[PDB]
Amino acid sequence: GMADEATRRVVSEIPVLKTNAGPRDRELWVQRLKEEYQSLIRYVENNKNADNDWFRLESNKEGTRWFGKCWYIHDLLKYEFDIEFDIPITYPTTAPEIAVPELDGKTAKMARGGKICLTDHAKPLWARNVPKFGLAHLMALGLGPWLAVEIPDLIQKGVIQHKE
Repeated sequence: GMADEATRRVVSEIPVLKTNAGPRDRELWVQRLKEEYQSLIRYVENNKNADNDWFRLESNKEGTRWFGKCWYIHDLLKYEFDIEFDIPITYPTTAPEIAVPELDGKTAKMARGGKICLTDHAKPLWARNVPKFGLAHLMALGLGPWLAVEIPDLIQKGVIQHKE
């Protein structure tokens, strides 16, 4: 009830994805990537209009490896972190693990390699929606909220610092 409204509020304007394909699925994967880029770019364009342009992502030729940056603003200071992840073979049933390698071991809510610990509520929400959610949804529902909890906590603990 409140959980559905919370999800719909956060992702309502992100194009939904269609194609149930992973990295090895040839022409279906090429179509999945079109959907992924279509969703990511609309998300960014929406983020710009809302003065919340908070990440850049790109893939390799095959779309098996993604990398870019996210930005978090705290008390008017902008923190930039490099991000990267591999697409699992069983994607998009299986959610990718976003790695922020520079924050590795600096918070408990994180596995080895700076793979962010994705909440017990977010994983089944992804599971129920398959294959409608893509990387745009993973950023909006996964990394977005994680940064809004961990970046402030890390700045306060003095373990993360500001660069020009």
